[PDB]
Amino acid sequence: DTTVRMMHIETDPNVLGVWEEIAKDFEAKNPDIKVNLEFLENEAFKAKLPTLLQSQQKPDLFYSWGGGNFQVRAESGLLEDMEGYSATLNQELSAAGMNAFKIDGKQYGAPYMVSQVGFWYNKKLFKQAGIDGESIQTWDEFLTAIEKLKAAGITPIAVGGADKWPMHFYWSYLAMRAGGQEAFAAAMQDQGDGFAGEAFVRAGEELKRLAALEPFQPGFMAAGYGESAGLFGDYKAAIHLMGDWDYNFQAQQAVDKKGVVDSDLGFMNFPVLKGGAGAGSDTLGGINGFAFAKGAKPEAAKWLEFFLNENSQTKLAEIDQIIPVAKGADKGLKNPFKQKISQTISSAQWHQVFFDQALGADVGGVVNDISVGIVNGDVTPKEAAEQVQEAWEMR
Ligand SMILES: O[C@@H]1[C@@H](O)[C@H](O[C@@H]2[C@@H](O)[C@H](O[C@@H]3[C@@H](O)[C@H](O)OC[C@H]3O)OC[C@H]2O)OC[C@H]1O
Repeated sequence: DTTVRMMHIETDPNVLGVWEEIAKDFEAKNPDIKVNLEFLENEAFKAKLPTLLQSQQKPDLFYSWGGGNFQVRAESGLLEDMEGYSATLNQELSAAGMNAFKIDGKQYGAPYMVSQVGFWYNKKLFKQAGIDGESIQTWDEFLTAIEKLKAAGITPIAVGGADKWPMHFYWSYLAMRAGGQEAFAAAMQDQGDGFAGEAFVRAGEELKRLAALEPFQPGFMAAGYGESAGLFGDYKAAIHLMGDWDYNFQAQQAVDKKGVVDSDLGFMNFPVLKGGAGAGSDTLGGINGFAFAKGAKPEAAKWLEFFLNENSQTKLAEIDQIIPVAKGADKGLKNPFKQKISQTISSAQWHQVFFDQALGADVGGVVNDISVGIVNGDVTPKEAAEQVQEAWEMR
């Protein structure tokens, strides 16, 4: 007998019940392979992973956003090439998802889900304030909605400021809308002014403009994602900029365990910006998966083949958690919120990975720091953009 160890960040009880049913089924079909799921909370996982990967405590598999840390971990010899065990994975999963985890002919991981960040909103609170959420197409319209919400005495936005990344979604999206894919491409290459360019300065300027409306909950800087999601679920804030995993999370974090119910819930894409080079269809999100740590056993790929299979992924789409990567599992996307989000992801010409993840722990950490820093007045838009660029050039 051998044990496959998979480290993950999932907290949802319905997701874990599905994962455990899949593991139980796999263990019956593979009597010599056991599966151990190892939970570590998102923030703790990101901070502790570097130590874990250099140690004897490392698992076979661990959750991954791809992006910058994945590239450096692969180059540093911290991952295991499973190309010789990837045939079924390649047959059952999206080609793009598989390619996100492949480098230099080496398959270092496999995809689990794709996601979109957008504005979840409360239709009940919007109606109270006089706002038609389906009519918010522009950033100026969004800001007008913020003012209306404030006028009605409703906290406009819930944000998990303590964790930083929930605020970075604003800076990132504004940069995307101002500059388009081309400004971002130049910035990654450090061409011209790079990340210190006009679109990134504009992003901070517009973030500062939002912040000046005081749209967040009191104490937002001490709030993590869980608190922010709870506030939205408890009808105490009208808007939550977040990935699509929030649907189930806001319900779990609500005191009533239901949150904003479907009749009261809306979702909108990030709006467009006047004079911007970006399109409203461009999406921020990503392709998340599981990476193989150096030393991973072949049985880990056998587990992954089954865990990421069509039937498995169909269940996870049916419980409204993920937009799947397994071929055919999109049949599980019956919920209209998730069905629409899946079409946006598919139609997106630019599908950008979360900036913090695209840039790696250091430079992404700077983006996270400057997002809350702009809001708090620590740095100006210009200083913020310059910091990102300088850290990126050194990387
Ligand atoms: O760097 C962030 C990255 O941390 C973020 O990761 C999300 C993750 O938050 C989400 O998990 C939720 C848990 O945090 C929570 O404790 O329980 C509910 C979970 O849904 O899973 C999706 C990941 O992508 O993504 C955005 C990056 O900028």
